[PDB]
Amino acid sequence: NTENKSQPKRLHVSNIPFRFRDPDLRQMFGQFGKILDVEIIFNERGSKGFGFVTFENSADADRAREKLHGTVVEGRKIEVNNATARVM
RNA sequence: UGCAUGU
Repeated sequence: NTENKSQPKRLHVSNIPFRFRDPDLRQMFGQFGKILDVEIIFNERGSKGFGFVTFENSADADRAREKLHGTVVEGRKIEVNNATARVM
């Protein structure tokens, strides 16, 4: 064998507080700690209201999505959907 | 800024 059968890939992370960043998601998903990369969608005003993170393959990453999908932070529920990449 | 599948 020459390839990782379980490799992570990326994950849509919505309705987040507009004070969020890339390091904030990588640390907050970092409680579970399966992040390869992060990708906030950003505008000149703030976070644009969602990010992407590189995270999802195993059942523990599914469980982790299902936990942070409804996590109240700064008085706000995050909504962590699975992803397109990127055409639909 | 509450923009909704990508900086």
